[PDB]
Amino acid sequence: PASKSRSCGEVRQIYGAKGFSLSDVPQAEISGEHLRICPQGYTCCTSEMEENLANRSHAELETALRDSSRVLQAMLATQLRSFDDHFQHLLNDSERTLQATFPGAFGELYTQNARAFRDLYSELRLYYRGANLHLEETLAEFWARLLERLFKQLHPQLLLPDGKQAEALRPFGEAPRELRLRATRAFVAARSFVQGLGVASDVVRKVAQVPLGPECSRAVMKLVYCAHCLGVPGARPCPDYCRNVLKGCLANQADLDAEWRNLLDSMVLITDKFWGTSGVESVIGSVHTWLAEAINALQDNRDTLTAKVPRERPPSGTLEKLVSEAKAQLRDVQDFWISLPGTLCSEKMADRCWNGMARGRYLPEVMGDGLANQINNPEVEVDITKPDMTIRQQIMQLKIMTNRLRSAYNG
Ligand SMILES: *[C@@H]1O[C@H](CO)[C@@H](O)[C@H](O)[C@H]1NC(C)=O
Ligand SMILES: [Ca+2]
Ligand SMILES: [Ca+2]
Repeated sequence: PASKSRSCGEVRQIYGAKGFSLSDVPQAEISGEHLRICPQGYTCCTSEMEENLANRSHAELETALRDSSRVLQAMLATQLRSFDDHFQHLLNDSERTLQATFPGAFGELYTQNARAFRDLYSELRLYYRGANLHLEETLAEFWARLLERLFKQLHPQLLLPDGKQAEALRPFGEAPRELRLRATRAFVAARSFVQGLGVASDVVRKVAQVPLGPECSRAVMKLVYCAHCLGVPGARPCPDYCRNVLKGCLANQADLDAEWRNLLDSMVLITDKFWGTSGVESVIGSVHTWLAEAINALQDNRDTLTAKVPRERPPSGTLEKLVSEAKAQLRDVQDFWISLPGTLCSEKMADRCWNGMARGRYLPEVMGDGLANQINNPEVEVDITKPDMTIRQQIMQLKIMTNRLRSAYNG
């Protein structure tokens, strides 16, 4: 009802098509005494209308927010499933390849020590799943016992009761060391990465449940439907206006920025540790190759030991493609918590525009990101001394996981 008409027709139709009584709409433009939210002036909105539209806009913002969150959560979840499943498959496939090829290559050497290898793979598996062990001692034990058994089997003629320190003549060659280093780096790398994906996923899932405040509700009502109430339903909110409003509403969520970026940075970094620097494939799916090399070494050092007294890394593999895609997706969503207002405004709510008093230009500067930066926010009045607890706990989770990944990166 501008341009020389006070008829509330369009406000009536819009308010009605939104599932509210058409009877509640005043026939013509009335006095605005009653308005709790919209600036007091001549309006087509009654109390019931204002409240209803407030509820509507609030619910709409909620829907948008949880939709975006749902997208992000879906992405992280699919990433998690993909990487976990692929690491497990690499290990399992290594084991199957060993079981299938070793009897031909080594015969009784392998077949009478199969449980040793199976046990080693089970230990590696437990180690990946997070059970608290480490490979140095486990592999050391493995190689000790394996050397014992293999030496016994090589020499049925001599009965050998017990303490063979002839080792570190390196009967198995360099393979035990290579396996030690590579497995130590790669498996904790993989585990920490997967753990990081899990943590990010849980953080998003939990943050999504943080409710919008009353201040935010009123500011959003003012942002969206106060244009309708003040006689300009065709008017749409100014981008910077919308952005200040949402920055006011989503300050707590925006406080996750620093630690989210830290976590995602360390997660991008840790993927490098999946491989070595020598142009060799990942040990996570090629343990059997090093085992086989160790056994070959032992065989061709059988005489010498007796003393009584790794295929090149493919240009592209599954893991590498997965890592590229993952790094793309993670670099893409590192800005999430502060990009929320911009994207939510750009997509849905937001060239002469509604500044919240009237149609026109919106002067005020866009606020910075984060709770503290909203102390002066003109559109939303936010108390900065009252942070949300859920957000804080999630930030702690991000801190912890990040530390885990930095340590994992170092070792
Ligand atoms: C790897 O093998 C274990 C042991 O049977 C199994 O539980 C797990 O589902 C397998 N993972 C795969 C096939 O991705
Ligand atoms: Ca982005
Ligand atoms: Ca203030």
